[PDB]
Amino acid sequence: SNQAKADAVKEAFQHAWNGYMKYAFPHDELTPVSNGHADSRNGWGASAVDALSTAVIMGKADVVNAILEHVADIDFSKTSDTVSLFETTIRYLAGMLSGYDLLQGPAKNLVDNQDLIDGLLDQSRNLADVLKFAFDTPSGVPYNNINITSHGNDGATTNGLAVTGTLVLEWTRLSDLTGDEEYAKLSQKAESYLLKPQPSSSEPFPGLVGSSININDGQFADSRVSWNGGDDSFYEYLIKMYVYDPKRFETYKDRWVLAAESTIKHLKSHPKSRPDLTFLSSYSNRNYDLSSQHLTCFDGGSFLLGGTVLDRQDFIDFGLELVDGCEATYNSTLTKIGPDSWGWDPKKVPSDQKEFYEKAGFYISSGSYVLRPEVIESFYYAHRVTGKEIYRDWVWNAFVAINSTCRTDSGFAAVSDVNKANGGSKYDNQESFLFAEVMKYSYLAHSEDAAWQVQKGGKNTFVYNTEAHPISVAR
Ligand SMILES: *[C@@H]1O[C@H](CO)[C@@H](O[C@H]2O[C@H](CO)[C@@H](O[C@@H]3O[C@H](CO[C@H]4O[C@H](CO)[C@@H](O)[C@H](O)[C@@H]4O)[C@@H](O)[C@H](O[C@H]4O[C@H](CO)[C@@H](O)[C@H](O)[C@@H]4O)[C@@H]3O)[C@H](O)[C@H]2NC(C)=O)[C@H](O)[C@H]1NC(C)=O
Ligand SMILES: *[C@@H]1O[C@H](CO)[C@@H](O[C@H]2O[C@H](CO)[C@@H](O)[C@H](O)[C@H]2NC(C)=O)[C@H](O)[C@H]1NC(C)=O
Ligand SMILES: *[C@@H]1O[C@H](CO)[C@@H](O[C@H]2O[C@H](CO)[C@@H](O)[C@H](O)[C@H]2NC(C)=O)[C@H](O)[C@H]1NC(C)=O
Ligand SMILES: [Ca+2]
Repeated sequence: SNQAKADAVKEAFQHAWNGYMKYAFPHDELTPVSNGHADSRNGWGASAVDALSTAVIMGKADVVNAILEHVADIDFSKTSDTVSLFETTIRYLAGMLSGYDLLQGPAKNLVDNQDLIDGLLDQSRNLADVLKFAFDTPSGVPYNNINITSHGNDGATTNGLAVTGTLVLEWTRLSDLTGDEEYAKLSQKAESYLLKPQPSSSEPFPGLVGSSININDGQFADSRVSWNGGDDSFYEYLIKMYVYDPKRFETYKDRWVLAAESTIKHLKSHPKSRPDLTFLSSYSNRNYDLSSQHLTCFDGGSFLLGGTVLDRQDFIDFGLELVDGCEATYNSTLTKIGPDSWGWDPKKVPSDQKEFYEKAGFYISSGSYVLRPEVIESFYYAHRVTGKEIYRDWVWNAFVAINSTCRTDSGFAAVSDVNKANGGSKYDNQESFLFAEVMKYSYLAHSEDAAWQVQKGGKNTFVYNTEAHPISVAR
């Protein structure tokens, strides 16, 4: 049963890895339709690094070794493209760090070369060292788009909420492993402004804050509240930091609780045609935006994690409703894969989708699917927290649908319309998170228990970064 399913996920992973190694390694990614290569992540081989933690958990030594050898020859000081502090941190930094914690712990007997493993920490340090000037601003809030050769930047005046609040986990982990407090201090100082929002008008409801921060003074520049892309990650890390070290980050938890409760009381939303479904809305100045994104579906998992860690049945109950809502967007389409964005505002239902809306509870704004893992991510937590088999089945149903409609001879491709036969047309694109997240969460849902699995209560010894890279907790 599960064993056969777990092995099936490993085959899908091996499939994409073979195509990637065959046509793109060591470039950042494989172009699944033309069987070529692209470098959307500065060219240090993003798909290889992102795949590391997944390969280690799957016990594929050949894959791990090939990746470790490539990590040793990477020169993080050279790139012809501007670098995103956020993307580089959640994929590359967390990817090598995760590999290190896993191979140094639960997977200690998977590889021989101890030097290639230690190299993961060394290179993580070198990467942080080349990027840290980003934090050298008046407030401490970094510039996200930088030029590492000429320490210049975007010229931007503000930094986004998620790009600012989704760095603390991996930069603090680096400090804890190296003994050098500089990394923790830089990221945490940046995070401090998010924990004590100013002006007060930028925090419409307790715990819910604006979407952008002034780099000059660290004050919020707007009052738009949301869990969508650009905001999401901030809230996710609030509770995850508490799991990492409850003694050091109790304040992060308190802040997440406020956010969680205010979200339940104010952002909770039900479609007119389907009062039984629950999605989250966005809030600006007393006005509500009745639309969401696939990205936002990470929300169910957040409520479930905090729910089990804090023993709050109400957060668990609400997380399950969010999970049900996201599952609804998946099983209502022709391909059984959910849309990238949707709405449920009765006043804006497109004429050509009127009847779909009336029965499904929403209309599709963008029917593309770019191999995102957020829905499967939350299904995974729902299964770990409740132990109910139905959530594992939903993970499998989604995985089979992805395998059946996105698979190409070399890997998996993004799709243009999840509500058309065979997904419409395929995009010549395969993001790094296919390896890091879609394949890992799908496998974990059917694989055996182990330290790296999400646990209930206070038993977690690993915590997942936003790119699904398992980081060992402090102490
Ligand atoms: C396509 O997507 C659909 C939408 O997600 C999905 O529909 C169902 O999804 C869930 C399937 O398990 C289902 O959730 C369960 O609902 C149970 C019944 O709810 C009814 O009674 C309660 C009263 O308690 C009312 O509040 C509801 O409005 C409704 O009338 C509920 O009993 C159950 O709760 C138990 O289990 C959870 C853990 O699983 C525990 O935490 C809890 O304490 C209970 O022990 C759970 O909430 C959901 O209601 C339903 N959605 C809808 C709108 O139909 C389809 O299954 C899916 N289709 C396919 C083929 O995959
Ligand atoms: C990052 O800054 C460096 C400056 O050191 C840029 O380097 C280039 O600058 C000019 C761009 O047309 C040319 O003189 C060369 O291409 C190169 N010269 C230097 C100064 O090294 C680099 O372009 C910047 N990176 C990008 C692409 O934004
Ligand atoms: C995912 O898709 C692959 C390829 O379509 C499935 O594997 C196939 O492998 C061979 C053709 O590539 C054939 O043997 C079959 O078409 C199929 N494998 C089987 C079951 O015989 C793979 O099964 C799909 N994954 C799942 C579990 O649905
Ligand atoms: Ca994420």
